[PDB]
Amino acid sequence: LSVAIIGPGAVGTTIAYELQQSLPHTTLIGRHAKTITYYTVPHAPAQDIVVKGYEDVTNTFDVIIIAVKTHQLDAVIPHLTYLAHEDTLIILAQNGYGQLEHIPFKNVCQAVVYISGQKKGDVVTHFRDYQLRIQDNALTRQFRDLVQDSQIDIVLEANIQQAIWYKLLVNLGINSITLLGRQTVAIMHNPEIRILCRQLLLDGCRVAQAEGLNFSEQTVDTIMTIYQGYEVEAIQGFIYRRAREHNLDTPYLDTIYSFLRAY
Amino acid sequence: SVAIIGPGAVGTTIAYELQQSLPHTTLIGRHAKTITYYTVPHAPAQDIVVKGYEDVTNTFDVIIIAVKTHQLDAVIPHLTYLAHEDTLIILAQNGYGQLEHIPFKNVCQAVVYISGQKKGDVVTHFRDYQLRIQDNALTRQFRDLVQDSQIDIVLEANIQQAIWYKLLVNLGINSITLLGRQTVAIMHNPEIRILCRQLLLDGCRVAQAEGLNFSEQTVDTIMTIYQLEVEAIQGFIYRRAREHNLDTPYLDTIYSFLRAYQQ
Ligand SMILES: NC(=O)c1ccc[n+]([C@@H]2O[C@H](COP(=O)([O-])OP(=O)(O)OC[C@H]3O[C@@H](n4cnc5c(N)ncnc54)[C@H](OP(=O)(O)O)[C@@H]3O)[C@@H](O)[C@H]2O)c1
Ligand SMILES: NC(=O)c1ccc[n+]([C@@H]2O[C@H](COP(=O)([O-])OP(=O)(O)OC[C@H]3O[C@@H](n4cnc5c(N)ncnc54)[C@H](OP(=O)(O)O)[C@@H]3O)[C@@H](O)[C@H]2O)c1
Repeated sequence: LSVAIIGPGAVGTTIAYELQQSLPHTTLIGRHAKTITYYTVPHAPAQDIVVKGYEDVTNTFDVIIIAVKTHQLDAVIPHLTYLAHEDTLIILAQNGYGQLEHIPFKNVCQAVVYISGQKKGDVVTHFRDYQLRIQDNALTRQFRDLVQDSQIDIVLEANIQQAIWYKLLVNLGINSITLLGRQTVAIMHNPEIRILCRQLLLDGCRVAQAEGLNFSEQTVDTIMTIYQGYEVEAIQGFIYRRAREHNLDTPYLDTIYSFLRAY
Repeated sequence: SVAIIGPGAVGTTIAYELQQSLPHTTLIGRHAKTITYYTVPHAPAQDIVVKGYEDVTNTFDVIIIAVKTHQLDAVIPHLTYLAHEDTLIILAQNGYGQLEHIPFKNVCQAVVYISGQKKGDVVTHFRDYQLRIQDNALTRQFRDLVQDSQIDIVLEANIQQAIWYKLLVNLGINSITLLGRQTVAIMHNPEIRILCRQLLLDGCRVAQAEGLNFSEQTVDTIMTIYQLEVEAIQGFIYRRAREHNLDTPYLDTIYSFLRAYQQ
C-alpha cells in the first residue's frame, strides 16, 4: 500500500518521516523538490527528509495525507487528479473542519491532528505527540493496521464529529484571546479575560449542541482546566457560520470573529 | 459532606461528577494516589486524587461505599472513624444480602447503573450515571444535595424491585459465560439459550418467594435485553432458595460449579 503526505510542514514532515521508517515508499510531496532538516525531538540528530515536487511524482497513491494549511487546500485539490485514483483514501491532516466537500473523491476523511511542531525555513522541529484522530471505517482501519509499527498514533473514532468539535472549542478559547490580546497564556490572569473565555466557550459549545453533539457547561469547565496547564475561516469561521445556520445568539463568538476577520 | 470509598470504576466516576458540584467530596482508598479518569473513552484525561484511610481525619455525613462485594468486610472497620451515628451509608454494590454486615443505622443498597472499567490506575467511564436507592427522608435529602451534578438518583418506593431485577440480569448471562469459560458468543447455541431461560425462571421463582411480582414476562424482557462477586449474586439467590425450601435445579447446578471454582 502506497502512502503520500502532501504538505512539507511541521505536521507533514513528522508524519512522512515516521511512515518512511515503516513503509519507506512513503512519499513526501511539496511544490518544489527540496530537502528538509528534521528533528524528531529538540537536540536530536538532524535528518534530511526528501521532498519530491508534484512534477517528480509519476504514480497514484492508495492513501493521501494532506497536511497543508486550511487556506492552502484549494491549491492542492487540482493535483489530486493525477495523484489519486477512484478509491484513494484522502485524509485531511488539518485544523478546524476542513473543506471536505471541496474534494471530489469518495473516501475523504477529516482528521483531528494532535502533533506539535514548528517549521523555520526548511528546518522542521518536532516537539511531542504523533496522534491522528480519524473516522473509523474499513479503509481507515486498513491504514491503521499499516502504520502499526510507526509511533504515529491513529485513533479510530466511532463519531469523529465529537473529536473535531472538541478541538474546535479548545482553539476557540485560548487561541482567540492570545491572538487578539497579543500575549501569552498569562493573559488569563486577568479575571475579566477568564469570564470572557467561559462565555466564548459557552457560545461555541452552544453551537456544538445545535449540531447534535453532547457538549454542556461541564465541557467548558474541562477545557478551562486544560488552559491552566500551559486559519480563522476553518476554525472560528466554521463555528460562526454554523451559529448562523441554526440562527443562534452568540455575541462573544461574533465579537472575536469580527476582529479575527480584520486580521 | 460526602465521601466515596473505593477508587474503582464506579467510585471514581461518582467522585468526579460530585466534585463538580460538591468540591469537598473525598475519594477514599487504601492508600493515597492519583487516578487517571476519562468521562468517556477517547475523551481528554483528567486526574483525580485519592486519600488513604490514614490521610482522612474527619467524619462524613454521607458515605458511598463502591468496592467489590467481597471487599466490603475490609472496609467495615474503617467506618467507625469516617462516620458518625447519624451518617447515611450508601452501598453502591451489585448483589444483595450484605447490608446486614454494616453496623450502622442508615444503610441503603444502591442499584448501580454506572458502566466503566479500571485498568491499573486508569478509570474509563462508558455510559450512564444512575444510582437507584430506597426513598426516605435521608435519601430525599441526598438527592437534592447532588441536584447540580449529573448523577442520576432514582428514588424507588420499594428498592427490592430494582435490586432483584438486576440480580436476575446478572444471573442469566454471567453464570453461563463464566461456567462455560467463554464470551457472550456462547449464547448462539439453542441449548444454551433454553438453559439461560430456565436459569432465569429459577431465579424468578426465588424472587417470587421473596414477595416480588416477577413472572414469565420478567424473564422474557431480560432475554430480550440479552439481544468474584458470585457469593453475593448467585450465592445470595441460592441461599434464599433454601430459606424458602424451593426446588431450583438449574440454579443449584450452576452455583455448585461457581462455588467450587472459588474454593
Ligand atoms: N503544532 C502544529 O503545528 C500543529 C498542531 C496541531 C494541528 N496543526 C494543524 O496541522 C496543519 C499543518 O500545519 P503545519 O504546522 O504543518 O503548517 P506548516 O508547517 O506551515 O506547513 C505548511 C507546509 O505546506 C507547504 N505547502 C503550502 N502550500 C502547498 C501546496 N499548494 N502544495 C504542497 N505543499 C504546500 C508549505 O511549503 P512552504 O514552506 O514552501 O510554504 C509548508 O512547508 C495545520 O492546518 C495546523 O492547523 C498544527
Ligand atoms: N461497569 C461497572 O463497572 C459496573 C456496572 C454496574 C455495577 N457495578 C457494580 O459496582 C460495584 C463497583 O465495582 P467497580 O466496577 O468499581 O469495581 P472496581 O473498579 O474493581 O472497584 C473496586 C475498587 O475498590 C478498591 N478497594 C478494594 N478493597 C478496598 C478496601 N479494603 N478499602 C478501600 N478500597 C478498596 C479497589 O482499589 P485497588 O484495587 O486499587 O486496591 C478498587 O479500585 C461492583 O460491585 C459492581 O458489581 C459495576
